[PDB]
This record gives sequence, structure tokens and C-alpha cells, in this order.
Amino acid sequence: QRPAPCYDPCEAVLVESIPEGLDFPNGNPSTSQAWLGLLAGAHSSLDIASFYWTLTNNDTHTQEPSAQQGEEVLRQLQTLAPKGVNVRIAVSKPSGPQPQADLQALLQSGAQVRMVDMQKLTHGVLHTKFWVVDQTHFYLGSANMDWRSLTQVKELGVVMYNCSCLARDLTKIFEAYWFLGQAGSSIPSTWPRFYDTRYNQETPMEICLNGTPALAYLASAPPPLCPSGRTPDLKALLNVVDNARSFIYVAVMNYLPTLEFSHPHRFWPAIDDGLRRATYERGVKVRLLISCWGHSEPSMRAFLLSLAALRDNHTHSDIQVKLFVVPADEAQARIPYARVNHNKYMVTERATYIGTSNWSGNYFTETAGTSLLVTQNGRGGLRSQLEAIFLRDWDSPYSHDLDTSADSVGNACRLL
Ligand SMILES: *[C@@H]1O[C@H](CO)[C@@H](O[C@@H]2O[C@H](CO)[C@@H](O)[C@H](O)[C@H]2NC(C)=O)[C@H](O)[C@H]1NC(C)=O
Ligand SMILES: *[C@@H]1O[C@H](CO)[C@@H](O[C@@H]2O[C@H](CO)[C@@H](O)[C@H](O)[C@H]2NC(C)=O)[C@H](O)[C@H]1NC(C)=O
Repeated sequence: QRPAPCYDPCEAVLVESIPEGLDFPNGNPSTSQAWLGLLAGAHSSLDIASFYWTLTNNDTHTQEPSAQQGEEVLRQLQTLAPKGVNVRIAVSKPSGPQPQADLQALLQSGAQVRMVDMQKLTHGVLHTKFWVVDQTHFYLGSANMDWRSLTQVKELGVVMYNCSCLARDLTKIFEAYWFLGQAGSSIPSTWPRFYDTRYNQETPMEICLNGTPALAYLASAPPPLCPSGRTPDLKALLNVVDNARSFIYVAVMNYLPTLEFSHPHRFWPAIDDGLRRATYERGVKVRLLISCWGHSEPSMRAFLLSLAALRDNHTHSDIQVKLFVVPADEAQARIPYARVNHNKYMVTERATYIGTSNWSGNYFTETAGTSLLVTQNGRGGLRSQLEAIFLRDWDSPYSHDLDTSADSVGNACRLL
């Protein structure tokens, strides 16, 4: 019936990037600190699933002092293969030709690197970001292999420490990326047993998490990349939504009930109707915190206003939407593709979901993504820490109702 429990002493830590100048009145380790500490303690293996690499000023054609943390991350990674650590890096194939200075330097250092052509395989991209260290620890979250991800962009991830069972489960997902990064690869009709898992929505892994029992599993996207035991990302996410009885707090960079960039536009109401059902059938309080910046897709506005219109005193329907805007001063505004909140996570009164994907259809049907799902009885824990980060952001001055003036938010914002 139920698969074997895990005996490892797992400890989870939420790790954040807080961009320079973003202040919150009255603390977690930073992505940069957590990463440097994962590298310093690596003795055998490092697997990185990645979207792109821009860790240096040279990569972005800037001269920013705040790129130093990214350049120190690259320097540490270059010491790993020479000292005997097996480094494997899966990266998304860019759509055109692009310079690959970081990956060259790591190849030169002895790391193995495979480009994955998800466009050929699924019409999507390899979007996931995660690290697996020594088959024991992993990072899963929103931060890219990008110096801007350490200092100029707001990020949210988790580091699971001392949790070899779950790290090995994550390595299985990595191994599918690693296989597909080979010449002549196609998606097998059936994935071999080597990739399958017992740990999923129906039977999550029983773990001991910061000293108390928890239920954890890893979900994966797109469906072609899921062996039969592997819960698909979208199914995991909708299960948290459908099980919520008091609130759903969602902080995601983009939300769009469409299959974004489809030449014939394609409506995609899967998550939308989940949130509508939750609030109308079960009286769930839904708070959606969507990021906004100069690159936001302007069609988001009408769909977000559609959701917000459901608030009704007498139906106990209570959806609220805010936009989170990272301010950019003059010098910051010259950094390409920065000053935005990249977080992607969901928390309810009983469950956590930490993902790598934005909430539009292609991320769940074509593009590679992963998410960690944890449930755990008892006040406190990982779940209350994530709720606290959400409420911090929701109540901060960086969060704005949809009627807010564009000239109040401290940055370009296409949704206002
Ligand atoms: C993960 O496991 C390591 C190794 O067991 C823990 O590190 C040790 O913690 C003990 C007791 O807390 C210390 O006395 C040692 O100095 C640590 N290093 C060793 C034993 O090599 C670590 O605390 C656990 N948690 C995390 C987040 O790393
Ligand atoms: C689970 O254990 C981890 C590891 O001890 C906790 O993370 C530490 O939290 C303190 C503050 O409480 C930080 O100053 C440390 O830097 C963190 N350690 C590491 C290795 O990052 C985490 O808070 C614990 N979570 C719960 C819910 O108890």
C-alpha cells in the first residue's frame, strides 16, 4: 500500500534574494549565502537544472558592483570539478545563437554541460531551477544562474538539508533532463523504472522535517516528462487549491489563464476556475500577489480584474489582487531585466507549494518545471514561515491595489 518512510533528519530553510534598497521594517539566509555554503560543503556531486547563465558583468554588458556575488558564485563553481566533484549542468537551449562564457569556463574547469532542446521535444523550454548536492541537499526555487538573481531581483526558494531520500527523488527529474540533452534524444513512450517514483500526491514521502512528521513530494512538468508515479505540476497545484478550507495566498510573477504566445490565442481556465471554486464553494479567502514591471504582459490586467470582481459581502466570496512592484532608481533602471519580484509559491492554512514556474498554461503543458509540496500537522514550521513572508510582502508599501496610479509605484508598470 504505502511506500517506505524516510529516516533522514531533513531541515528546510526558506532562502530569499532581497534586491538592494528594498526594506522591510523588522530574517532568513540569502540565496547567495545558501548557495556559497552548498558549494563549500560539496564533496562528490552537483547537479544543476538551469534556464540560462549570466553570472558576470561581462555577460550583461554592465559595470555594476552588485554583480560581485554572482561572480564569486561562478568562481566557486569552477573549483568543484578540479577537486573531484562531479558537476552536471543541464541548461535550456537558447532560441538563437548566444554567447556562453559561464558554461565555457565551467567546461574548461571539468564540469559536464548539456543543452536541452525542449522546443524540439515539447515546444517548450527548460525553465526549472534547482541544485542537488551530494545526493543529500537541494535548492528549489525562483533564482536563476544570474547575478541579478542575487542582488537586483526578489527571489524565493527553499534549501532542503540532510534529506537524501528527497534529493534522490529530485535527481530522477534531473536525469530525465540529462537524457534529453543528448543528440538524437526523443521522449520515450515509457520511461524506464530508473526514473519512476513511489512518492506522489496519492502517497507522499513521510519525512521527519525539523523534528516533526511531514508529508512531502516533488511534482514535475510537462506531462511527457513524467513517469507514471510522478505527479504532474498542474495536478499538484490544483490539489492544494481544492483542499484549502480557509485561505489561499499566491505570490507569482505572472498569472495568465491562457496558453501565452499562441498565434491563435488560447484560453486556459484550469487555475482560474480552481480559485473561483475555492472562494465561491468553500468561502476560501484568496489573496493573489502578482508582480509588475515594464515587461509585464498587459492582457493580465483584465483577467486579474475579472477575479477581483468576485468579492461579494453576501456570498462570502473574497478574492483580492495586489501588484508587487520593486522600485528602481535611475542607476538601477539601467540594469537590463532587473527590479522585479520572481517569486512563485502558494500557501494555504494547511499546505505549501514552492515552484519554478509562472502560472500560465504553457508552463504546465510544454515547459519543464518542478514544485515541492509539503503538508505538516501543527502550528509553525515551513508553512507558517512562508505565510509570514507572504503577509510581509502583502502588507508592505511595495504592494498596490489595481486602481493604484502608475506614478505611485516607483517603477515602470504596464498593468497600472
Ligand atoms: C545537517 O547535517 C550536518 C551533519 O550531521 C549538521 O552539521 C553538524 O551539526 C552538529 C550538531 O548540530 C555540529 O556539532 C557539527 O559541527 C555539524 N557538522 C558536522 C557534524 O560535520 C547540520 O547541522 C545539519 N543541518 C544543516 C542545515 O546543515
Ligand atoms: C529548520 O532548521 C533550519 C536549520 O537549523 C533552520 O534554519 C536556520 O534558522 C536560523 C534562524 O532561526 C538561521 O539564522 C540559520 O541560518 C538557519 N540555518 C541554515 C542552515 O540556514 C530553520 O529555521 C528551521 N525551521 C523551523 C520551522 O524550525
